This record gives sequence, structure tokens and C-alpha cells, in this order.
Amino acid sequence: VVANYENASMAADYIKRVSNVLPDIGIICGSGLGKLIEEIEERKVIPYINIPNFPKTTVAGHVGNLVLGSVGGRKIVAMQGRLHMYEGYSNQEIALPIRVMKLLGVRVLLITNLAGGINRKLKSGDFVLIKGHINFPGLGLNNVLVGPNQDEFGPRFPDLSNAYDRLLQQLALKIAQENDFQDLVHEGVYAFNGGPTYESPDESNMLLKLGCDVVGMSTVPEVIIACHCGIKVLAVSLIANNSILDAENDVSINHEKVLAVAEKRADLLQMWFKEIITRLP
Amino acid sequence: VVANYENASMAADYIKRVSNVLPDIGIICGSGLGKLIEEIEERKVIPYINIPNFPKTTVAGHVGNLVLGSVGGRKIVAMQGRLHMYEGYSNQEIALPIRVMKLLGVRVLLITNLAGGINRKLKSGDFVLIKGHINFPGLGLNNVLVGPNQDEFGPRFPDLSNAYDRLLQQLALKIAQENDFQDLVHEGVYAFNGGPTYESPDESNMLLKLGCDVVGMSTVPEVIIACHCGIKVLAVSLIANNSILDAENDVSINHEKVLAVAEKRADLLQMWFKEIITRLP
Amino acid sequence: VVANYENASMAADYIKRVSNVLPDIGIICGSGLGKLIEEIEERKVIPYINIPNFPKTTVAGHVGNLVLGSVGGRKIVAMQGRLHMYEGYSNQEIALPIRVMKLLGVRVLLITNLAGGINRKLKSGDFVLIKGHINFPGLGLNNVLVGPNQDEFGPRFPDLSNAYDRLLQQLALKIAQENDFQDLVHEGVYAFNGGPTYESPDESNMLLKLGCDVVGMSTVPEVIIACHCGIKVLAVSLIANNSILDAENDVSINHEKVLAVAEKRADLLQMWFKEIITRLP
Ligand SMILES: Oc1nc2ccccc2s1
Ligand SMILES: Oc1nc2ccccc2s1
Ligand SMILES: Oc1nc2ccccc2s1
Repeated sequence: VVANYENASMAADYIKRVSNVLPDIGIICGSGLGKLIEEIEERKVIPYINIPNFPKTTVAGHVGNLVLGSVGGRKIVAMQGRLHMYEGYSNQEIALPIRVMKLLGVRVLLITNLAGGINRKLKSGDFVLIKGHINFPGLGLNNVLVGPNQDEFGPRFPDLSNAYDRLLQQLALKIAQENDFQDLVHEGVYAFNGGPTYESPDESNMLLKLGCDVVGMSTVPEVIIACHCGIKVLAVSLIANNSILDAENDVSINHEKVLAVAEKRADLLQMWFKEIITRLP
Repeated sequence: VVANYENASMAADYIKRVSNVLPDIGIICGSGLGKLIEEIEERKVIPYINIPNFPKTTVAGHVGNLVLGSVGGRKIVAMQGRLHMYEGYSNQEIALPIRVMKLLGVRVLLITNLAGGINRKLKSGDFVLIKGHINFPGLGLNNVLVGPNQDEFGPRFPDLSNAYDRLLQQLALKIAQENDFQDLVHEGVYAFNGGPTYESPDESNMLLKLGCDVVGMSTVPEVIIACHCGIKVLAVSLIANNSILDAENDVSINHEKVLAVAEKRADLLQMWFKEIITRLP
Repeated sequence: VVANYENASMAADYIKRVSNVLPDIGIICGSGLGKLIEEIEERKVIPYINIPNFPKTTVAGHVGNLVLGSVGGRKIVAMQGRLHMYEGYSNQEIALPIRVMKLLGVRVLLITNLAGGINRKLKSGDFVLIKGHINFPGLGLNNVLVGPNQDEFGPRFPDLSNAYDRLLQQLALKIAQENDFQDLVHEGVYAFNGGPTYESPDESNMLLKLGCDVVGMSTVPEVIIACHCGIKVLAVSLIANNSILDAENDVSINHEKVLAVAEKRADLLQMWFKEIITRLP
């Protein structure tokens, strides 16, 4: 199924008829960082399998729901179960839910992810406000926009220089300062590793040379589809490790260690994003 | 349809029966740089849709013609409507028209494109003679030659060190000097960005570190197919901007600005390539 | 055909019924480096075309056999005819033979390849023990593990930091010292060029900047599938040239020159790997 105007419209019509919520904020939460979704008020849960033209996610399994409701007095839609390109989903499958958000009325998209640290100032448990990216799949002919352009949504050749809204980064930092955890908050450039293997020790050393501050396997495809259709983005990485130190010391990362860092910072991140939603202009 | 000997032969036979031109020069023109094709003499226009085994281009739309005729006393074939890999065309679709050129008798292929400037000496409106390239799709398993080798055309493992003919670069510079616009003419290394998004500000900074002088979304696939089958190449970039300055100043590029630079330099480039064709050995 | 547990099990059952060998060592030999396979003792040759679920290799042609038998008193299985991703084989086709090795009992995989030299200390005829890699296809969304995870074989997110066993590198060096050819033996980082074009002169210069010591078109896909399912790896490159010198001098490489270096070093490499097999713990 192509992520075109007709197919996205049929999905949006179903959601409007089931939900009665017109959201203007969308959220996509990283591994182990979804507790906020469980606290949406006056909420409606819509399994992906029931939405016309949504991608099939049964081979992967696990949760796959759209959740609509209220947070801090604002109307929102959340993806509960994020789609990743290392699972084998196509460009069209990644893009369709973001384009449905657009048709539903979403103007701001808030994103979190788990990432490895490259910059020497970063350690386990830190947060990085993403200010730009290096898209290795895009340079190498696997950009999420390869294919015919869907002109109803945006232009053939997008400019990404303002993909990460500056005012939203400033608001996120302001709230950290107001609650005295600003010493955890950095800014940086995100390298997109297609995955699913963690970057090797020698790949980590290369990324340091290239000006990358963090590395992850998500986020950039959704950012590009959002920017193409005029949705503002805030993206925040939770740092699980420092991959440069691990390479120097012959120490390794694994998914169990990553999830343990997520559980340590989950409550703080939930509170932070609730206040961001509340305070959005 | 595979870009094999039998399929290319059926296309070449049709063209010979309609055209009565046996060209030894081929040309592929960049965005907004095709006025020379409109001035081919004693010309025959053959829409792609009518040529056996040519790729289907109706989803994209717009012009798609082969044009054969005479320029400066030489017999030529031009692609009017260039195929780009960011549109979703396969390796086989990109390669078949170049292999048809080979079977028709083409020995030299002349190419122009629009590109972003990386080297600090480059500004809007400059020309770059391409002397080498960095093929990010090729390193990343999206080379135009991935698949079975078509042995009738060339070897399994090509050497690209002479892909950009040195004598043709010298002739192009000589003509610029003869007509006193050599101050516009540089040489440089071309980075292939698969596209369709313009390189991000942080990608631009990375490309500077890696020794790239310009960045574009075309040209390298056709160069590789030509080199594989023994066709000499001259490739010239028209610089639309300097992406490093734009990143430092938080300024952006877009397709409207690119086309405006093309219109400013179109007449000069048309005259330059007419004389190159005339003077080819 | 997917490289899943059921499909690999049907292949392994056929091999066990034809062969009566339960190997614990697997070998994959590089271009022109397969003489050791011709000397396996008490051997059984099984053409790929006869093995359930093995990939079809007739479009490429040439030899394609599994060979089981004894070397130095050890039970081994060899791939005679290696699959390369530049030929167009999918992730699943590359992975299935390695996963069959796992089910047959293989615990150690020995690999050779032909490669270009990047490090200035490397010259034609040298050997490089591979200690790490830079996987350009993997960073760019063409990792061999893209797709659903086959949980029976390994984890969704593998760690590659110990992919190249340290003790096996030390044993290989010890044997070189015992037979006085240690002056040929280096260690280094392997860059995976998807291919099939040799790295261009400007790509070679980029690879030097990024910390690469050698460049090749094979090996990394098999290493990743082996590491995912717990098989130890030793990988050795035979250096055909120095690509940085060739770029500075405007000199070229080709497949004929590569095979001539392989023939010069074939006998020594055969003896080295026979002793490694004999001495494995
Ligand atoms: O490509 C990625 N490297 C890392 C390291 C830590 C955590 C998450 C990710 S995702
Ligand atoms: O990848 C590309 N960057 C640029 C900038 C300007 C113009 C054209 C192109 S194509
Ligand atoms: O990507 C590759 N470059 C080279 C050079 C020499 C030999 C073999 C290979 S494979």
C-alpha cells in the first residue's frame, strides 16, 4: 500500500469516526519510554490491525495501537508500538502513519529514542536535544522519500535545515532549568545507523571523526516525513552508554543494559514531556 | 526488464529504423540546462514510450524523448528527460538507455548537472569539471552494477580510475580560456547523495571533512554504466550555492533558487557544449 | 526462501544423511585461494543445487559445492563457491548456509579474502588479520540482518565487539612466527565496499581518513551471521595492491592483477590454514 493522499484519507476517516478527538500534537516514544501513553485522559485505543491501510505488524508481534486523548488540557495522538526500518518495513509503511497524523490536524510531533553516546561529554543517563542529523541511509539511496513524490503532502526536494524547531528546543531546556535537572541536558547531532547491529568499535571511532554526537536506529525517517509535510519536530535522545569509552576499554553494550537505563530515567522523562505538551504555544 | 544484450538490441533496432542517424556522441542535460537539445539540426524526436524495452516514465510524468540529429557537423543522440534513482527507478532501468547508446555507436558521453558547493572556493554560478567521485550508494550496496554481470557490455569488476577522461577536461578548459570565462571554471570531486532531500547542514560539514568539492543527486550511475562499456565521459556541475556558508549562516536552499541559477547560466553553457561537440577529436 | 529454523533444519537433515560427517569447523575461501578444499580427506562433495532450500546459483554459474571431510584430524565443512552480495543475492540467501553450518555443529569459522591496501604499511602480497570492520552497507540500511529476527539463532540487536576472536588471531600469528613468515603478517580494520566496482581513487583517500586499513567486497555479511548465532571467527585478507599509492601515481587495479597475487601466495596460505585447523583448541 502506497502512502498517498487517498490511502491516508481512508485511515483518517476511520479514526475520526471511532475517536471524536481532533489532535494537534503527536507523540512517538522510544524503547521503555512509553509510560506517558498509559496516562492519557479520556482516551481511545485503536489497534493498528483495525485501521484501513495501516501496515501489517503481526510478524514482529507485540503492541501496536494508536491512542488518542488529552494531556495537560491538550488533544494528542500517540503511536504505541513504533515501526523501525531494520525490521524490514518499507518507506511507504513508515510514512503512512505520519501522513495520517497530518490529515488529523497534527502540527507538532514529539519524539524520544535510546541512543549511544559518541561525544566525550556524554555519559549514561544524559539527555540530548537533537539539533541536526547525519542520515547514512539517505546518502546511500535508502532515504525514506525514495520513490514517486506525493505532491499533496510536500515538495519533491525538501530542505531539512529547520527540521528540528529551535523554539521547541529552548522550551525543553527552560523546563529542565525550572526543575533543576539542566545538568543532564545537552544538544547534539544524531547519526542514523540503519541497524539492527550496534555500531562496531571501529564504526564508533569513525563517527567521532565525522562530527557525530550520538548514534541511533530510529527517528530520522519520521523526522523527514514530518518536515516534508510541514509538521514541527522536537526529538530527544536518552544516552545508554559512551561507545568511544567502551571501544577504548574493550567493553560491550547490549539490549538488557539499554533497557535498564530507560527504566532509571522513565519517570523524569514522563514528567518533562507532560510539561512540554502543556506549555506548547 | 533487464538491461541485457537482447533487450538493448531490440531498442537499438527500432531507433535505427525510425531515425537514419548513427551517432557517435551522446548528451544528458541537467535541470534547466536542455536548450541545446531544442536546437539539434535535421532532428528526429522519439518518445521513450514508443521504444521497445525503454523504462516506463508515466508515474513521474513530464518530458521523455530521445532526440537524434546534427550539432556542429557531428551526429548526436540526447536524452530529453533524465532518469534519477531517487524517483524509484531500478538499476536496470537507469542502465538500459546508456547501453542502447553504446550499441548505436556512441563513443563519448557529455553530461551536465546542478550541484551544491562544498569547497570554500566555489560560489553560485561557477562551473566544476568533475575529475573523480565519492559514491555513497555504491559503498553501501546500492551500486548501479549490483546484480548479474552483462558480460557482452563489460567486466564483472570495473576500474573507475579513468572514468573522467583527462583530455576532454583539458579541451573544455581550453574553450573557456578562448572565450574569456575561465575564471568561472574549477575542477573537483563529486559526492553522490542518493536524495531526494538536500544534504543537511551537518551532512555538508561531514562532506567537507571527507574531501568532497561538490554534492549532487545524479550523474554517477550513468558514468559507471558508460565506463563499464568503454564510453569516454565529460561531466560538468553548475554550482547553485555554497552549502558550507549556508550552514554557518543558517540559510537554506530550495528548488526554485536552483532553477534560477540554471536560467542565469543556460545560454553560456549551451554555447560551451556546442563548441565542445564541434571540437571533439 | 527465508533463512529460518525450519528451512535450515531441512537442509541440515539432507547433508547429515548424505555425508556422515559432523563438522565442528567451517571454512570459506577467497578468490583463487581454494586449493585446501581440493585436499580434504575422506571427502563428500554435495552440489548446492541438490540441497533443500539452498540458494539458486545458476545465473552466476561456476562451481557451487559443500565439501565435508577431514583435515589434520579435524572434521570440517567448506563452501566451494562463495556467495557475494554484489551479485544480487538477498540477505536470506547469504545467511542460510551459515545457519546450516551452525545446525551441523560448527563452532569456528575460518575465512579468507582478497583486499586492497589502504594503510601505508601494506603492500602487495601481505596478509592482514582482521581485528574489526566498518560496514558501510550496514550503516546505510543494507545490513545482512535487516528483516524479522530469527530468534532461534540469536538476538534482535547483536553486539559485534568480539566478532573477531582474539585467541584465534594470536594462534595465527604464532604459526607464522614458527615458520618464519611473520614479516608478512599485519593486523587491521576491514572496510566493506558493497561493490562490484573497485573503490575509486577519491574513495580510497576517504577511507584513509576514516581509519580503514584494507577494503574488500565480501566477508562482513558472513561474519555478522556467524556472530549472531555464536560461531567464533578468524578472517584473513591477502593484499593485492596499495590503493593510496595507486591513486597518487595514477595507476590502476584489475581482476587479472588480483588473481596473479593470489596464485603467488596460494601455497603458503594453504599450509598456514592447514596448521591453524590442526591446532585449534
Ligand atoms: O545504533 C544504536 N547504537 C546504540 C547504543 C545504545 C543504545 C542504543 C542504540 S541504537
Ligand atoms: O544533493 C544535492 N545538493 C544540492 C544543492 C544544490 C543544488 C543542487 C543539489 S543536488
Ligand atoms: O573492494 C575491493 N577493492 C579491492 C582491491 C584489490 C583487491 C581486491 C578488492 S575488493
